[PDB]
Amino acid sequence: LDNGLARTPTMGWLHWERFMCNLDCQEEPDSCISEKLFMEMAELMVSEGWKDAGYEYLCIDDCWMAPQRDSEGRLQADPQRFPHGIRQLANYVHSKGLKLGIYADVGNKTCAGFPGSFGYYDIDAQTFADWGVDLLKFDGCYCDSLENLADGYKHMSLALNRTGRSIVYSCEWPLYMWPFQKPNYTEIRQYCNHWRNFADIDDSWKSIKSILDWTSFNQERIVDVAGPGGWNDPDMLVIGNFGLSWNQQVTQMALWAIMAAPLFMSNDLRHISPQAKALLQDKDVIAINQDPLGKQGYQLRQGDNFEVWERPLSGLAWAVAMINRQEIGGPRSYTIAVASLGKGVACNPACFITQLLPVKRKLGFYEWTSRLRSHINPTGTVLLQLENTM
Amino acid sequence: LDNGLARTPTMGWLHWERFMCNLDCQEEPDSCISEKLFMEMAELMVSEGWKDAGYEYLCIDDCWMAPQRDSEGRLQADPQRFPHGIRQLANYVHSKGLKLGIYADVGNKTCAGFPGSFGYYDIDAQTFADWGVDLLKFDGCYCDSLENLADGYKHMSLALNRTGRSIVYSCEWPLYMWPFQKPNYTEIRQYCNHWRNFADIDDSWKSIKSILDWTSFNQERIVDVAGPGGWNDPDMLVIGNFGLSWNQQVTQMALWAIMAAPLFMSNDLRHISPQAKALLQDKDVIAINQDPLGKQGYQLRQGDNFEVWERPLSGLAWAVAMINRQEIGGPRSYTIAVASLGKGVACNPACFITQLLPVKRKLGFYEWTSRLRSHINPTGTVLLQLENTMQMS
Ligand SMILES: *[C@@H]1O[C@H](CO)[C@@H](O[C@@H]2O[C@H](CO)[C@@H](O[C@@H]3O[C@H](CO)[C@@H](O)[C@H](O[C@H]4O[C@H](CO)[C@@H](O)[C@H](O)[C@@H]4O)[C@@H]3O)[C@H](O)[C@H]2NC(C)=O)[C@H](O)[C@H]1NC(C)=O
Ligand SMILES: *[C@@H]1O[C@H](CO)[C@@H](O[C@@H]2O[C@H](CO)[C@@H](O)[C@H](O)[C@H]2NC(C)=O)[C@H](O)[C@H]1NC(C)=O
Ligand SMILES: *[C@@H]1O[C@H](CO)[C@@H](O[C@@H]2O[C@H](CO)[C@@H](O)[C@H](O)[C@H]2NC(C)=O)[C@H](O)[C@H]1NC(C)=O
Ligand SMILES: *[C@@H]1O[C@H](CO)[C@@H](O)[C@H](O)[C@H]1NC(C)=O
Ligand SMILES: *[C@@H]1O[C@H](CO)[C@@H](O)[C@H](O)[C@H]1NC(C)=O
Ligand SMILES: *[C@@H]1O[C@H](CO)[C@@H](O)[C@H](O)[C@H]1NC(C)=O
Ligand SMILES: CN1C[C@@H](O)[C@@H](O)[C@H]1CO
Ligand SMILES: CN1C[C@@H](O)[C@@H](O)[C@H]1CO
Repeated sequence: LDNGLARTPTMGWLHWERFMCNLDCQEEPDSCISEKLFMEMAELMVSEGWKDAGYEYLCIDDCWMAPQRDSEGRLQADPQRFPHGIRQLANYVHSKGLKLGIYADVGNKTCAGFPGSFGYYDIDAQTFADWGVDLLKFDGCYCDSLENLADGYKHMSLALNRTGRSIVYSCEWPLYMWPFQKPNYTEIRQYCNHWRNFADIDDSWKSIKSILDWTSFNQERIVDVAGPGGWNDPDMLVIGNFGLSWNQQVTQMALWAIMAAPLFMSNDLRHISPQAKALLQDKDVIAINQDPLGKQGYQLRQGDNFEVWERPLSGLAWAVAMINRQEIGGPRSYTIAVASLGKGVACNPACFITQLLPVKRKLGFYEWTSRLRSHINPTGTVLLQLENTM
Repeated sequence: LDNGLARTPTMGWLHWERFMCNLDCQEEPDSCISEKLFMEMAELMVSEGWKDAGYEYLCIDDCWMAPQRDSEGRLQADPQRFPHGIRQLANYVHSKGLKLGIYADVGNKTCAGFPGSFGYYDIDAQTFADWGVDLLKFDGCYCDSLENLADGYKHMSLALNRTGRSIVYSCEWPLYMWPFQKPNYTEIRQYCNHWRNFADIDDSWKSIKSILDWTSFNQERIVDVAGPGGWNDPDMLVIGNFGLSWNQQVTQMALWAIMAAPLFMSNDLRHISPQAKALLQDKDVIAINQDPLGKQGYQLRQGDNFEVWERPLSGLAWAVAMINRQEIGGPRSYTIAVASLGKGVACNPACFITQLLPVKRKLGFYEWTSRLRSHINPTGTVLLQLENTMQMS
């Protein structure tokens, strides 16, 4: 989408995976989907260094709406859980130097059952723009036809453009198309800043594995379309929650960097370990994810329960990730000729290699004839940056 | 097995899950199956407080043998990887105050392909006894018939008895029967100190879940068989490795305590986080696992992606574990009437409840009519101890 936005993958925070559709503010005031929760997240995004690291978009997902539209047919936030309204919340978020994302649905209802936007694309777009919304995630539930799906996504894209406000447009179009026909990614990229390809992530290593396996299986179809203004979205970062071991969190961070993925944290910023915070705020890994060249990486090799992925970077640099998919035993040795990396260009005549994950370590100079040997933890990933000696 | 051993579930360390059958001591010296590895593991078991916590048996698994037997027809340790032999390794292990476990197979070969014990049961038992072995894990690979499997397990049990040396006998008999017929657990318990029921564990939450689900599915068949001298073995503790989140590690520790399981760590004691160490050395949870009553716990309730397990303890106490099996979202609230716990005995007339996991916190006095409210993390477990009491506050 050539709206001048998302020139690097969007970074921010999205409530869905961690907080879902919790409406019980009587019994659970501190985790229900409310204006107070988003105020607290915004405060911590500023105070705990998230904004400094690049996490900029504070995004509302499903279950913010009142059960019905107002008298004039516009969407409204729930009166009790969002007493001051979305425009006021956006004002507060902007006063912190942050941007506000919101959620809507192309069909007749949101996935959780709140008002859909079908029939209201222009009024809903203008409402969001009036509110000061900076991002829209557009879900695909309750849509009866592929025609309605495509027409709705394109229509909302154009309506957002017509409002004249810069609004990042996040689509689930491909995901809801795939069961029936193959998405045309050129068209999607024409209309969307990023797009969900695969099933919702949850707080599990199984989820990570299946997202990675789907991405690598379909990479011939999705890798080359990505670039500044339009990214593949493998869904939220779940680092800092409950289901991932340290090495699985490392794997998610490293490979979301390799895949030039939007980095939407979905966790509790009020209760997050120092270790998870340091991983999510890792300057070198984020810099890889945010590389201005914007070329999505890919799986280079697969075998012996090992995976090698790589991503071309600005200025003749490359990122290389090595995953150990064997879920038994200990750190396993993997070796590869450096001439086999970066299409044979990365280390010709030589490269300096710096390991970034799980720990940062200068590995030294590697000649074009050299072999890179590493030990990779079960379900963990080793992430490396290669700098050609020029 | 009435040999006076394993009156509580055996505690120790077993190399299999973390180190497997790594024979490449040239290119992978730090993880190959060698005598140096076991010497160092013993040193850290003493120095790092594992022995104090109760972990006593340093156990060799598969891939310690030379490719074939000696001239005298006995097993021998691998000349390259165990140059000083099992007798000297056992002497060293005993000098640290520990006991040595070893591995063998009922069939013609070990699962990794080394000499089996069929045809040599008495010589192998006497070999181990001469070496100073204190525990034997007896695998079931390369056995063609239930005839041979059963006869071999019974035979090796009696052969070990014949030596006059106290040797804990760990069997995989039930697990290897399943392809043919359901185990007779009274008979197995007659011959074994503990027995593997289910497929090998690996370093994954999927593995923990499948072991737990199998155990709770089959609990009417196996729970009552367990007791002092004979335990169900749900396989090794994998806390301290790579595949489990903190909450999943808590779940494994809590429920291995609930199940009166043998506690065989399989990790690298040289590279283990302080948090995993504190969990594995948790005095109160180990005390639950080691409760002298020796009655195995069970799944009390299941539903809405929640599980409630409980274990009766000596002196009218109970352990209660609450698992959140929903793998999305945040901590979920669960409430239960205390009268539904401990068969209605735990909190009659009252109980004092102490949470032990994920953190230790006294919750207070709960009267028989009261309700317990808790919040449980996704894939985590809340472990509680209920102490029956006649006091009210
Ligand atoms: C070879 O097999 C035989 C049996 O097939 C086995 O003999 C058994 O040994 C056990 C353990 O020593 C005996 O049980 C003990 O019996 C005495 C006398 O009746 C009791 O005082 C003992 O009580 C103590 O230990 C108990 C735990 O076992 C505690 O519950 C108790 O509080 C006491 O501390 C204990 O019950 C058993 O009587 C014999 N059985 C027979 C038939 O002789 C022998 O040990 C085996 N040998 C080897 C090397 O495995
Ligand atoms: C509406 O769409 C137009 C055209 O697709 C966008 O115009 C582009 O804006 C970028 C940066 O602002 C320029 O580099 C391109 O050259 C522009 N293209 C054209 C054809 O003018 C415009 O940004 C969109 N407006 C909104 C509010 O989304
Ligand atoms: C996928 O969609 C794109 C855009 O809708 C199609 O590309 C257009 O093709 C027409 C020819 O019919 C050209 O006039 C346009 O210039 C193209 N646009 C772009 C941006 O390339 C493309 O044909 C579609 N692919 C398939 C297989 O249907
Ligand atoms: C919404 O519902 C109406 C009537 O039930 C139907 O005609 C229309 O196609 C629906 N829209 C979508 C996007 O499913
Ligand atoms: C071991 O191999 C011999 C030789 O073929 C065979 O006769 C015997 O039955 C085997 N034993 C077992 C337990 O499989
Ligand atoms: C199981 O084996 C034991 C030992 O022979 C015997 O006492 C018991 O009756 C057997 N049970 C069945 C069901 O055969
Ligand atoms: C099912 N949708 C897609 C998922 O990403 C959330 O946005 C949820 C909201 O209902
Ligand atoms: C497959 N066996 C059973 C498992 O517990 C190990 O002992 C392994 C040795 O080869």
